[PDB]
Amino acid sequence: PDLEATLRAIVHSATSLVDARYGAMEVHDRQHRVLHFVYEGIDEETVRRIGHLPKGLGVIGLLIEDPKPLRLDDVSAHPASIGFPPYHPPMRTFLGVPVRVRDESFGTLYLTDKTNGQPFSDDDEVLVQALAAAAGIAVANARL
Amino acid sequence: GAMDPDLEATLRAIVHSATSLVDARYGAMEVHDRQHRVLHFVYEGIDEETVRRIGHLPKGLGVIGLLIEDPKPLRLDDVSAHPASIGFPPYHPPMRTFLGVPVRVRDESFGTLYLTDKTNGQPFSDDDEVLVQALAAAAGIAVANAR
Ligand code: HEM
Ligand code: HEM
Ligand SMILES: [C-]#N
Ligand SMILES: [C-]#N
Ligand SMILES: [Ca+2]
Repeated sequence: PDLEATLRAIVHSATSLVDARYGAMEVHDRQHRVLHFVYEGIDEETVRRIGHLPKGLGVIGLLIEDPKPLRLDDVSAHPASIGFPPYHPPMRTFLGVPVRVRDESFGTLYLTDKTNGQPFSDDDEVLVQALAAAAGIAVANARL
Repeated sequence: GAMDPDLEATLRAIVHSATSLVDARYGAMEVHDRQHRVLHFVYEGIDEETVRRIGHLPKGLGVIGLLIEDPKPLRLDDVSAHPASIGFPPYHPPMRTFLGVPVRVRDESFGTLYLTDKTNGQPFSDDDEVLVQALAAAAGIAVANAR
Protein backbone atom coordinates (compact mmCIF):
# COMPACT_ATOMS: atom_id res chain seq x y z
CA PRO A 1 0.00 0.00 0.00
CA ASP A 2 1.87 3.08 -1.29
CA LEU A 3 0.96 5.94 1.04
CA GLU A 4 2.52 8.63 -1.15
CA ALA A 5 0.37 7.55 -4.13
CA THR A 6 -2.70 7.37 -1.88
CA LEU A 7 -2.13 10.92 -0.60
CA ARG A 8 -1.50 12.16 -4.15
CA ALA A 9 -4.82 10.74 -5.38
CA ILE A 10 -6.58 12.46 -2.50
CA VAL A 11 -4.97 15.82 -3.53
CA HIS A 12 -5.94 15.20 -7.16
CA SER A 13 -9.55 14.58 -6.10
CA ALA A 14 -9.60 17.66 -3.88
CA THR A 15 -8.27 19.99 -6.61
CA SER A 16 -10.83 18.69 -9.11
CA LEU A 17 -13.85 18.47 -6.77
CA VAL A 18 -13.54 22.11 -5.62
CA ASP A 19 -12.10 23.49 -8.94
CA ALA A 20 -8.77 24.71 -7.60
CA ARG A 21 -5.86 25.32 -9.97
CA TYR A 22 -3.38 24.06 -7.39
CA GLY A 23 -3.51 21.58 -4.51
CA ALA A 24 -0.96 20.19 -2.06
CA MET A 25 -0.67 17.99 0.98
CA GLU A 26 2.10 18.02 3.59
CA VAL A 27 2.53 15.21 6.14
CA HIS A 28 4.99 15.71 9.03
CA ASP A 29 6.13 13.80 12.15
CA ARG A 30 5.85 15.11 15.74
CA GLN A 31 9.22 16.83 15.27
CA HIS A 32 7.64 18.64 12.31
CA ARG A 33 9.96 16.88 9.86
CA VAL A 34 8.43 16.63 6.37
CA LEU A 35 7.49 13.04 5.67
CA HIS A 36 5.44 13.54 2.50
CA PHE A 37 4.77 16.41 0.14
CA VAL A 38 2.42 15.81 -2.77
CA TYR A 39 0.74 18.25 -5.18
CA GLU A 40 -1.32 18.94 -8.30
CA GLY A 41 -1.48 21.78 -10.87
CA ILE A 42 2.25 22.40 -11.18
CA ASP A 43 4.50 21.21 -14.01
CA GLU A 44 7.65 19.22 -13.24
CA GLU A 45 9.95 21.85 -14.71
CA THR A 46 8.50 24.50 -12.38
CA VAL A 47 8.90 22.10 -9.41
CA ARG A 48 12.60 21.73 -10.33
CA ARG A 49 13.03 25.51 -10.57
CA ILE A 50 11.45 26.02 -7.13
CA GLY A 51 14.04 23.59 -5.76
CA HIS A 52 13.71 23.15 -2.00
CA LEU A 53 10.58 21.54 -0.58
CA PRO A 54 8.36 23.59 1.71
CA LYS A 55 9.35 23.40 5.35
CA GLY A 56 5.88 24.20 6.69
CA LEU A 57 6.46 27.86 7.49
CA GLY A 58 4.12 30.86 7.18
CA VAL A 59 0.42 30.17 6.71
CA ILE A 60 0.80 26.37 6.56
CA GLY A 61 3.06 26.69 9.60
CA LEU A 62 0.07 28.33 11.30
CA LEU A 63 -2.18 25.36 10.53
CA ILE A 64 0.48 22.87 11.62
CA GLU A 65 0.60 24.86 14.90
CA ASP A 66 -3.16 25.11 15.34
CA PRO A 67 -4.91 22.56 13.05
CA LYS A 68 -8.32 23.87 11.97
CA PRO A 69 -9.85 24.94 8.63
CA LEU A 70 -8.74 28.28 7.19
CA ARG A 71 -9.97 30.11 4.12
CA LEU A 72 -8.30 33.28 2.85
CA ASP A 73 -9.23 35.58 -0.03
CA ASP A 74 -5.54 36.41 -0.49
CA VAL A 75 -3.00 34.21 1.26
CA SER A 76 -0.23 36.88 0.89
CA ALA A 77 -2.25 39.36 2.97
CA HIS A 78 -2.24 37.12 6.06
CA PRO A 79 -0.01 38.54 8.85
CA ALA A 80 1.71 35.17 9.27
CA SER A 81 2.41 34.82 5.54
CA ILE A 82 6.09 34.24 4.75
CA GLY A 83 5.67 34.72 0.98
CA PHE A 84 6.46 32.46 -2.01
CA PRO A 85 10.01 31.30 -2.82
CA PRO A 86 11.62 32.33 -6.10
CA TYR A 87 10.10 30.52 -9.16
CA HIS A 88 6.93 29.51 -7.24
CA PRO A 89 3.62 30.23 -9.05
CA PRO A 90 1.82 33.20 -7.53
CA MET A 91 -1.34 32.14 -5.64
CA ARG A 92 -4.23 34.11 -4.09
CA THR A 93 -7.39 32.37 -2.79
CA PHE A 94 -6.70 29.67 -0.24
CA LEU A 95 -8.35 26.78 1.58
CA GLY A 96 -6.48 24.53 4.01
CA VAL A 97 -7.61 21.88 6.50
CA PRO A 98 -5.88 19.37 8.83
CA VAL A 99 -5.28 15.80 7.75
CA ARG A 100 -6.14 13.99 10.97
CA VAL A 101 -7.83 11.36 13.06
CA ARG A 102 -9.52 12.13 16.41
CA ASP A 103 -6.30 11.35 18.35
CA GLU A 104 -3.83 13.37 16.25
CA SER A 105 -3.27 15.65 13.27
CA PHE A 106 -0.56 14.62 10.79
CA GLY A 107 -0.75 17.03 7.88
CA THR A 108 -2.52 19.78 6.01
CA LEU A 109 -4.50 19.57 2.79
CA TYR A 110 -4.52 22.86 0.92
CA LEU A 111 -5.95 24.36 -2.24
CA THR A 112 -5.38 27.70 -3.97
CA ASP A 113 -6.82 29.76 -6.82
CA LYS A 114 -10.34 28.48 -7.39
CA THR A 115 -10.70 28.72 -11.18
CA ASN A 116 -13.72 31.06 -10.99
CA GLY A 117 -11.63 33.77 -9.22
CA GLN A 118 -13.96 33.46 -6.22
CA PRO A 119 -12.96 32.57 -2.67
CA PHE A 120 -13.51 28.95 -1.65
CA SER A 121 -17.07 28.23 -0.37
CA ASP A 122 -18.42 26.75 2.88
CA ASP A 123 -19.36 23.66 0.87
CA ASP A 124 -15.77 23.48 -0.52
CA GLU A 125 -14.38 23.53 3.00
CA VAL A 126 -16.67 20.77 4.28
CA LEU A 127 -15.84 18.60 1.21
CA VAL A 128 -12.09 18.98 1.62
CA GLN A 129 -12.45 18.08 5.34
CA ALA A 130 -14.09 14.82 4.22
CA LEU A 131 -11.23 13.97 1.80
CA ALA A 132 -8.71 15.04 4.45
CA ALA A 133 -10.34 12.57 6.87
CA ALA A 134 -9.85 9.64 4.46
CA ALA A 135 -6.19 10.71 4.10
CA GLY A 136 -5.92 10.88 7.91
CA ILE A 137 -6.96 7.23 8.26
CA ALA A 138 -4.34 6.29 5.65
CA VAL A 139 -1.65 8.21 7.59
CA ALA A 140 -2.74 6.73 10.97
CA ASN A 141 -2.69 3.26 9.42
CA ALA A 142 0.89 3.75 8.20
CA ARG A 143 2.05 4.87 11.68
CA LEU A 144 0.49 2.14 13.85
CA GLY B 1 -19.75 -4.19 16.73
CA ALA B 2 -19.49 -0.45 16.12
CA MET B 3 -17.48 0.94 13.22
CA ASP B 4 -14.09 2.39 14.07
CA PRO B 5 -15.05 5.94 15.10
CA ASP B 6 -12.62 7.65 12.69
CA LEU B 7 -13.86 5.53 9.81
CA GLU B 8 -17.47 6.20 10.79
CA ALA B 9 -16.95 9.99 11.01
CA THR B 10 -15.19 9.87 7.64
CA LEU B 11 -17.90 7.87 5.92
CA ARG B 12 -20.60 10.11 7.38
CA ALA B 13 -18.71 13.22 6.20
CA ILE B 14 -18.47 11.78 2.69
CA VAL B 15 -22.21 10.98 2.51
CA HIS B 16 -22.94 14.48 3.72
CA SER B 17 -20.67 16.17 1.16
CA ALA B 18 -22.00 13.97 -1.64
CA THR B 19 -25.60 14.83 -0.71
CA SER B 20 -24.80 18.59 -0.65
CA LEU B 21 -22.58 18.56 -3.75
CA VAL B 22 -25.15 16.89 -6.07
CA ASP B 23 -28.24 18.49 -4.45
CA ALA B 24 -29.77 15.19 -3.32
CA ARG B 25 -32.68 14.98 -0.87
CA TYR B 26 -31.33 11.71 0.62
CA GLY B 27 -27.88 10.10 0.81
CA ALA B 28 -26.66 6.74 2.07
CA MET B 29 -23.74 4.28 2.13
CA GLU B 30 -23.70 0.58 2.87
CA VAL B 31 -20.47 -1.27 3.63
CA HIS B 32 -20.35 -5.02 3.20
CA ASP B 33 -17.91 -7.90 3.70
CA ARG B 34 -16.29 -10.01 0.94
CA GLN B 35 -19.29 -12.34 1.00
CA HIS B 36 -21.45 -9.26 0.25
CA ARG B 37 -23.11 -9.32 3.66
CA VAL B 38 -24.05 -5.82 4.79
CA LEU B 39 -22.15 -4.81 7.94
CA HIS B 40 -22.80 -1.07 8.31
CA PHE B 41 -25.20 1.54 7.03
CA VAL B 42 -25.09 5.34 7.28
CA TYR B 43 -27.56 7.79 5.80
CA GLU B 44 -28.89 11.30 5.94
CA GLY B 45 -32.00 13.24 5.07
CA ILE B 46 -34.49 11.10 7.03
CA ASP B 47 -35.86 12.31 10.38
CA GLU B 48 -35.42 10.21 13.53
CA GLU B 49 -39.15 9.47 13.83
CA THR B 50 -39.36 8.10 10.28
CA VAL B 51 -36.26 5.92 10.88
CA ARG B 52 -38.06 4.53 13.92
CA ARG B 53 -41.25 3.75 11.94
CA ILE B 54 -39.31 2.04 9.15
CA GLY B 55 -37.57 -0.17 11.72
CA HIS B 56 -35.47 -2.74 9.93
CA LEU B 57 -32.26 -1.65 8.23
CA PRO B 58 -31.62 -2.61 4.58
CA LYS B 59 -30.23 -6.03 3.81
CA GLY B 60 -28.62 -5.12 0.50
CA LEU B 61 -31.50 -6.27 -1.72
CA GLY B 62 -33.16 -4.91 -4.87
CA VAL B 63 -31.34 -2.15 -6.74
CA ILE B 64 -28.56 -1.77 -4.11
CA GLY B 65 -28.25 -5.56 -4.17
CA LEU B 66 -27.62 -5.29 -7.90
CA LEU B 67 -24.83 -2.76 -7.36
CA ILE B 68 -23.25 -4.88 -4.62
CA GLU B 69 -23.06 -7.84 -7.01
CA ASP B 70 -22.13 -5.85 -10.14
CA PRO B 71 -20.27 -2.76 -8.83
CA LYS B 72 -20.48 0.12 -11.35
CA PRO B 73 -22.21 3.51 -11.49
CA LEU B 74 -25.99 3.52 -11.99
CA ARG B 75 -28.36 6.39 -12.60
CA LEU B 76 -32.11 5.97 -12.85
CA ASP B 77 -34.98 8.40 -13.36
CA ASP B 78 -37.32 6.21 -11.29
CA VAL B 79 -35.60 3.63 -9.07
CA SER B 80 -38.72 1.50 -8.32
CA ALA B 81 -39.20 0.95 -12.08
CA HIS B 82 -35.90 -0.97 -12.37
CA PRO B 83 -36.40 -4.75 -12.96
CA ALA B 84 -34.21 -5.59 -9.97
CA SER B 85 -36.23 -3.30 -7.69
CA ILE B 86 -37.71 -4.92 -4.60
CA GLY B 87 -39.75 -1.86 -3.53
CA PHE B 88 -39.65 0.42 -0.48
CA PRO B 89 -40.48 -1.06 2.94
CA PRO B 90 -43.31 0.36 5.07
CA TYR B 91 -42.83 4.00 6.09
CA HIS B 92 -39.78 4.52 3.85
CA PRO B 93 -39.94 7.76 1.86
CA PRO B 94 -40.84 7.11 -1.74
CA MET B 95 -37.82 7.91 -3.90
CA ARG B 96 -37.55 8.50 -7.61
CA THR B 97 -34.24 9.75 -9.04
CA PHE B 98 -31.21 7.67 -8.14
CA LEU B 99 -27.45 7.83 -8.40
CA GLY B 100 -25.43 4.94 -7.00
CA VAL B 101 -21.67 4.27 -7.26
CA PRO B 102 -19.38 1.63 -5.82
CA VAL B 103 -17.09 2.31 -2.86
CA ARG B 104 -13.89 0.57 -3.83
CA VAL B 105 -10.18 0.36 -4.53
CA ARG B 106 -8.42 -1.28 -7.51
CA ASP B 107 -8.77 -4.94 -6.45
CA GLU B 108 -11.80 -4.76 -4.10
CA SER B 109 -15.22 -3.16 -3.67
CA PHE B 110 -16.49 -2.58 -0.10
CA GLY B 111 -19.74 -0.67 -0.47
CA THR B 112 -22.04 1.59 -2.41
CA LEU B 113 -22.62 5.33 -2.06
CA TYR B 114 -26.09 6.30 -3.23
CA LEU B 115 -28.19 9.44 -3.55
CA THR B 116 -31.85 10.02 -4.38
CA ASP B 117 -34.32 12.77 -5.27
CA LYS B 118 -32.21 15.62 -6.66
CA THR B 119 -33.85 18.79 -5.37
CA ASN B 120 -34.24 20.45 -8.78
CA GLY B 121 -36.60 17.56 -9.67
CA GLN B 122 -34.27 16.45 -12.43
CA PRO B 123 -32.24 13.29 -12.82
CA PHE B 124 -28.63 13.33 -11.68
CA SER B 125 -26.23 14.56 -14.36
CA ASP B 126 -22.97 13.25 -15.84
CA ASP B 127 -21.14 15.82 -13.65
CA ASP B 128 -22.97 14.50 -10.55
CA GLU B 129 -21.87 10.95 -11.35
CA VAL B 130 -18.23 11.93 -11.87
CA LEU B 131 -18.00 13.88 -8.60
CA VAL B 132 -19.76 11.26 -6.47
CA GLN B 133 -17.32 8.67 -7.94
CA ALA B 134 -14.48 10.78 -6.56
CA LEU B 135 -16.08 10.97 -3.13
CA ALA B 136 -16.68 7.19 -3.23
CA ALA B 137 -13.01 6.47 -4.12
CA ALA B 138 -12.05 8.49 -1.04
CA ALA B 139 -14.46 6.36 1.01
CA GLY B 140 -12.70 3.32 -0.49
CA ILE B 141 -9.25 4.58 0.59
CA ALA B 142 -10.69 5.04 4.08
CA VAL B 143 -12.38 1.63 4.32
CA ALA B 144 -9.30 -0.16 2.96
CA ASN B 145 -7.12 1.67 5.47
CA ALA B 146 -9.28 1.51 8.57
CA ARG B 147 -8.74 -2.17 7.82
C1 HEM C 1 0.99 22.96 -6.53
C2 HEM C 1 0.58 22.98 -5.26
C3 HEM C 1 1.12 24.05 -4.30
C4 HEM C 1 0.39 24.85 -3.49
C5 HEM C 1 -1.16 24.90 -3.38
C6 HEM C 1 1.30 25.71 -2.77
C7 HEM C 1 0.95 26.69 -1.85
C8 HEM C 1 1.82 27.53 -1.20
C9 HEM C 1 1.47 28.72 -0.46
C10 HEM C 1 0.03 29.27 -0.30
C11 HEM C 1 2.58 29.27 0.04
C12 HEM C 1 2.62 30.59 0.84
C13 HEM C 1 2.61 30.38 2.34
C14 HEM C 1 2.75 31.73 3.01
O1 HEM C 1 2.71 32.79 2.32
O2 HEM C 1 2.92 31.73 4.24
C15 HEM C 1 3.71 28.46 -0.36
C16 HEM C 1 5.03 28.64 -0.04
C17 HEM C 1 6.08 27.79 -0.31
N1 HEM C 1 6.07 26.80 -1.30
FE1 HEM C 1 4.29 26.12 -2.15
N2 HEM C 1 2.59 25.38 -3.15
C18 HEM C 1 2.51 24.35 -4.09
C19 HEM C 1 3.60 23.75 -4.70
C20 HEM C 1 4.89 23.84 -4.24
C21 HEM C 1 6.04 23.06 -4.67
C22 HEM C 1 5.99 21.95 -5.77
C23 HEM C 1 7.11 23.45 -3.96
C24 HEM C 1 8.57 22.92 -4.07
C25 HEM C 1 8.85 21.68 -4.46
C26 HEM C 1 6.69 24.49 -3.06
C27 HEM C 1 7.56 25.11 -2.20
C28 HEM C 1 7.28 26.13 -1.34
C29 HEM C 1 8.17 26.68 -0.35
C30 HEM C 1 9.62 26.23 -0.07
C31 HEM C 1 7.38 27.79 0.35
C32 HEM C 1 7.83 28.71 1.51
C33 HEM C 1 7.15 28.28 2.83
C34 HEM C 1 7.57 26.93 3.41
O3 HEM C 1 8.74 26.46 3.25
O4 HEM C 1 6.71 26.30 4.08
N3 HEM C 1 5.33 24.71 -3.26
N4 HEM C 1 3.18 27.43 -1.11
C1 HEM D 1 -31.77 8.42 3.63
C2 HEM D 1 -31.01 7.65 2.85
C3 HEM D 1 -31.67 6.49 2.10
C4 HEM D 1 -31.61 6.28 0.77
C5 HEM D 1 -30.88 7.14 -0.29
C6 HEM D 1 -32.36 5.07 0.50
C7 HEM D 1 -32.58 4.49 -0.72
C8 HEM D 1 -33.27 3.34 -0.97
C9 HEM D 1 -33.75 2.87 -2.27
C10 HEM D 1 -33.52 3.63 -3.59
C11 HEM D 1 -34.37 1.71 -2.08
C12 HEM D 1 -35.07 0.85 -3.18
C13 HEM D 1 -34.27 -0.37 -3.57
C14 HEM D 1 -35.12 -1.17 -4.53
O1 HEM D 1 -36.29 -0.77 -4.79
O2 HEM D 1 -34.61 -2.20 -5.03
C15 HEM D 1 -34.34 1.40 -0.66
C16 HEM D 1 -34.85 0.29 -0.06
C17 HEM D 1 -34.83 -0.05 1.28
N1 HEM D 1 -34.55 0.81 2.35
FE1 HEM D 1 -33.66 2.66 2.03
N2 HEM D 1 -32.86 4.59 1.69
C18 HEM D 1 -32.45 5.43 2.70
C19 HEM D 1 -32.77 5.24 4.04
C20 HEM D 1 -33.20 4.07 4.67
C21 HEM D 1 -33.29 3.85 6.10
C22 HEM D 1 -32.89 4.92 7.16
C23 HEM D 1 -33.76 2.60 6.32
C24 HEM D 1 -34.02 1.85 7.65
C25 HEM D 1 -34.16 2.50 8.81
C26 HEM D 1 -33.99 1.98 5.03
C27 HEM D 1 -34.45 0.72 4.80
C28 HEM D 1 -34.65 0.14 3.56
C29 HEM D 1 -34.98 -1.26 3.32
C30 HEM D 1 -35.20 -2.41 4.34
C31 HEM D 1 -35.10 -1.38 1.80
C32 HEM D 1 -35.45 -2.67 1.02
C33 HEM D 1 -34.19 -3.25 0.34
C34 HEM D 1 -33.12 -3.73 1.30
O3 HEM D 1 -33.44 -4.38 2.33
O4 HEM D 1 -31.91 -3.47 1.02
N3 HEM D 1 -33.64 2.91 4.07
N4 HEM D 1 -33.65 2.42 -0.03
C1 LIG E 1 3.68 24.72 -0.49
N1 LIG E 1 3.99 24.18 0.46
C1 LIG F 1 -31.76 1.90 1.83
N1 LIG F 1 -30.90 1.19 1.61
CA1 LIG G 1 -25.75 23.20 -5.12
